[PDB]
Amino acid sequence: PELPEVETVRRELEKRIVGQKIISIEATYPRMVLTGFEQLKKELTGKTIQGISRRGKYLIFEIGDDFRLISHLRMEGKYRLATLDAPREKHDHLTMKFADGQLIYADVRKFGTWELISTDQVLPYFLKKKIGPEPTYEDFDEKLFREKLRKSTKKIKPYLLEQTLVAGLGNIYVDEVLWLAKIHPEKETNQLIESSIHLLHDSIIEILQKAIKLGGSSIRTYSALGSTGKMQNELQVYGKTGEKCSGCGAEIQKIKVAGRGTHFCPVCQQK
DNA sequence: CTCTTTTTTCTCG
DNA sequence: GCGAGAAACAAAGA
Ligand SMILES: [Zn+2]
Repeated sequence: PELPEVETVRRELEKRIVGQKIISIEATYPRMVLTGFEQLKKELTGKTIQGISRRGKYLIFEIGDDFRLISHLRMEGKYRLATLDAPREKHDHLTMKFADGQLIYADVRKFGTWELISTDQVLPYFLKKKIGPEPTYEDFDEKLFREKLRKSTKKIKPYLLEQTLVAGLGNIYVDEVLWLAKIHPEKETNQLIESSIHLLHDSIIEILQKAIKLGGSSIRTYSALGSTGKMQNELQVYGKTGEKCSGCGAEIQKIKVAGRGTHFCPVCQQK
């Protein structure tokens, strides 16, 4: 998932599990708990979920007075709320059981991670990760963004994916944002003029807030949290190879940029 | 059968 | 420090 999908999950969890006491925690894949599964089980069993937050693509469960469970879903992680008698599915790894149901984490590729840290360690954790600002008008300052782009000779798509200029874009929304901003993904950032940077900055905020409003991009639904999104119906370029650009009618092309599949319009995003 | 495809963080040179 | 490539892992498609 990217930031809009994780935000969608965050909102659903906030609505459904806040206030629930964790009765037990079980793992069939305990090695994805990077701070130690048995330690987590001992610390969190019997505690109550107080809140769910998000920073960039990270989910943050607020548990008990002092605990923060930092969850990254990476490429394929999925949460679902299930009955206590629900059958095991193949790639289920962890479950938090409550009195009336359970929260199951599944991840086919086993890339996702859990880390248990304390409340006063959350801000240092994300400083160490060097996560950039949230993609909001209030936090994403165009002036610093502009100065960083001016200084660099990185290509814009890989630099955006780093999470350091702004948090939250992954391959789908970086491709969408660069099409909306009319910028080619291989453009060296120190070649961007001020008006392009301004359109890029606003397009990042607008696309991600649109995607959040639509419940993220689900391809497809899965019975999991966040699986009823509608943003996939709004994609202009990602996965649209060979289809016609809605802006000019050129075929959308796919290339590889720094190892990643990259979808763009060659007319609207001049090299 | 092989090769390719689909977030973060490493090695290598 | 950089970029290129790939590991972590599983599955599906050519
Ligand atoms: Zn076009």
